[PDB]
Amino acid sequence: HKSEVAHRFKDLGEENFKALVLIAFAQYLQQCPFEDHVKLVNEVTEFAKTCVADESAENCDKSLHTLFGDKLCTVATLRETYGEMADCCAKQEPERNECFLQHKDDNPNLPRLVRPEVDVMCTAFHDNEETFLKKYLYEIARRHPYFYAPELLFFAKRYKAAFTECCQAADKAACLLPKLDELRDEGKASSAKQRLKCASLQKFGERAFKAWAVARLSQRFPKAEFAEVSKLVTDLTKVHTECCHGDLLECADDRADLAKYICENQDSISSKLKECCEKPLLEKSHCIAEVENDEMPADLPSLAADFVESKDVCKNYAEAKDVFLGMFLYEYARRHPDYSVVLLLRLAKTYETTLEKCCAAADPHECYAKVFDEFKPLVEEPQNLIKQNCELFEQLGEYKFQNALLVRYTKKVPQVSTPTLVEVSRNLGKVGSKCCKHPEAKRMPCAEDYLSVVLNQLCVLHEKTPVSDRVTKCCTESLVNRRPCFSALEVDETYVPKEFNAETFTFHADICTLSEKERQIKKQTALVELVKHKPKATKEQLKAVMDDFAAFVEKCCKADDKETCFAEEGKKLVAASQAALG
Ligand SMILES: CCCCCCCCCCCCCC(=O)OC[C@@H](O)COP(=O)(O)OCC[N+](C)(C)C
Ligand SMILES: CCCCCCCCCCCCCC(=O)OC[C@@H](O)COP(=O)(O)OCC[N+](C)(C)C
Ligand SMILES: CCCCCCCCCCCCCC(=O)OC[C@@H](O)COP(=O)(O)OCC[N+](C)(C)C
Ligand SMILES: CCCCCCCCCCCCCC(=O)OC[C@@H](O)COP(=O)(O)OCC[N+](C)(C)C
Ligand SMILES: CCCCCCCCCCCCCC(=O)OC[C@@H](O)COP(=O)(O)OCC[N+](C)(C)C
Ligand SMILES: CCCCCCCCCCCCCC(=O)OC[C@@H](O)COP(=O)(O)OCC[N+](C)(C)C
Repeated sequence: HKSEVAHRFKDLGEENFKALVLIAFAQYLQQCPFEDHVKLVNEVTEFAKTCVADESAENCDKSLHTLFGDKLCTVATLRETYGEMADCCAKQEPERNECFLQHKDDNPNLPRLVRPEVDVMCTAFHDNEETFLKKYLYEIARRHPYFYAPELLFFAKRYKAAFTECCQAADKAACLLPKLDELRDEGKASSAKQRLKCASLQKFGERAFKAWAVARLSQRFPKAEFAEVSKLVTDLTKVHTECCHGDLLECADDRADLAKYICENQDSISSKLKECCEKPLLEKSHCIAEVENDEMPADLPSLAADFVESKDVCKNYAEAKDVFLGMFLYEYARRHPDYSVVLLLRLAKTYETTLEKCCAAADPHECYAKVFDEFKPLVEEPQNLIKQNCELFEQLGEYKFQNALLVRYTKKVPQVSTPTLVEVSRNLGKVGSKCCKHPEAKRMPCAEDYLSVVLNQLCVLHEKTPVSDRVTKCCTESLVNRRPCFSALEVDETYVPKEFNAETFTFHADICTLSEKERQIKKQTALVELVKHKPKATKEQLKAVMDDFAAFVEKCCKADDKETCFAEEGKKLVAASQAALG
């Protein structure tokens, strides 16, 4: 109201306010050191309490943008370090923040963050909790200027629980390390989803995003009326449009408004919200975004009575094409939360193609009469892929399932770099382990979720250093045909086997003494290289070599004087294997 800075402080609480201010600043002045930022926070934090005490103290009435920009233009070395960015300081408000927004750098040349020894962390944690966690909150925000501030903070608090528990378990690493790895993965999937959404929204336009939302909102709020889902689609689209654009405050107000609109109408939306709706403003929309689907209305009819039988199908359709198609997505989606969102859209695109071609022909009813039959194939291709992958995944276990994917893809696209094949087969291996333990009912949404980030990462890496037109064809295809396209890739027939190279297949004892999450990578690395050198090798001829290599690794690691065995026995594979596939 009179003072936006005080209202934020009374609303957030000192701790949250302090952490969000650090992130906000870390995201713009990425080259300042941690101690400069702790300095700002405290100055901004003391200034805010001035305002909390009396909303009429000087400057307390300025807008957050104006205050944030002024502080920003205060940094003495702004020009020295940021060049162009400092010229933003010569502008008037609306333009000035827009100017700062553009000079934000997604790829700063900062050194990767090296996870210290569990022991050094716990000790740092115990001796200086605040600085330990704040320093790392800073290191993460400066490296991710677009990661939405409050979610970044929701991750920070989970890193805090992780340390507070594990750092007294005596067998610390067993506790902490798995928790940290589970966190990095989420952190990465969340970040990659955000970019995915923003890039899709511009690569494919507002309509395709609204169709995606209708589907998603309907599985999620199946008892809501189509008019309520549409109102929520409209708002969800401004939110994402404004959050993609990047301005943290406008993005935060849009999300809060939506959340408060959702909580003021729970009855009209979902019976699952009462818990998310009583939480602090800071956590509200995030919680809602995470909510479990509401139980569907039990007895619901076939969509047949409104989309194929009833006269006026072409009439209600012509009248407002998208609204009608939206209703069909709504009715279909809400009946199927077992479906992935993109499947739902495959069906919508199918019905749309069919009403078009048909409504403008002899007998509408007798052209489009057989539309629901076209859904069946579409609905099982992914269903089957899940029955087979989760079953293959139970015979072999995680790591061998990863290896089976490794051989599959390498053959489909041998041109891809080994590090990319290895990291992709590994992550796709992790998606099976996750999603597969799930019941048939929640499996497809699970894999869609994860596959799209994996596939976009693979595409990005590929975009820079393009190496296969086919990957490229699948990568610049409709967001809906992406996975079907990759699943369509067949063994590459034109590929000429790679020139053999001994170095690549030579091993040493270091690997008897290397860690699991590191031994596997070299094994997986050589496996790929193996396939690339003898693509025609068969399931049996490969297993024979893989079994030899495992008896070759064991002999030179077990009951032996080691080292010399590896070059001796080693050359007795590179040539024995080389002829059992020659
Ligand atoms: C995210 C907020 C944490 C506060 C910063 C200090 C405490 C956090 C604990 C640090 C984790 C130590 C292990 C480690 O550093 O691994 C990952 C590093 O490569 C940095 O990346 P992550 O922090 O895993 O990912 C950033 C979190 N994201 C993905 C949500 C941005
Ligand atoms: C006011 C709010 C109301 C919401 C109603 C909007 C819903 C209408 C949806 C029509 C949906 C038909 C299904 C479908 O067409 O989805 C297509 C998208 O997934 C598009 O992916 P892209 O290749 O980027 O889009 C360009 C090509 N499309 C959009 C024509 C398929
Ligand atoms: C010495 C004078 C210095 C003046 C500096 C003070 C003004 C600068 C203020 C910068 C604004 C960034 C920090 C802040 O005040 O809050 C911004 C974020 O916390 C907004 O997030 P919230 O509104 O908590 O949204 C979280 C809930 N949502 C996401 C569902 C909306
Ligand atoms: C997890 C990301 C995709 C899931 C689909 C988003 C549909 C979720 C619907 C929540 C319905 C109410 C939305 C809400 O009230 O939140 C406003 C939002 O911005 C919530 O964000 P979402 O689009 O759910 O995604 C969270 C942000 N991410 C996903 C881009 C990281
Ligand atoms: C470089 C390597 C090449 C890449 C190969 C991509 C192939 C991955 C196919 C993965 C199969 C194992 C995962 C699984 O459990 O499958 C689930 C799917 O088959 C079903 O997902 P869908 O509903 O089709 O998800 C939508 C597909 N989109 C969103 C990616 C277009
Ligand atoms: C053309 C020239 C041929 C040269 C021969 C090199 C071929 C080797 C390349 C890949 C090797 C096979 C990769 C693989 O499948 O990993 C083997 C693992 O499944 C098991 O191997 P080991 O570590 O010996 O067994 C222990 C299993 N662990 C992991 C539980 C310890």
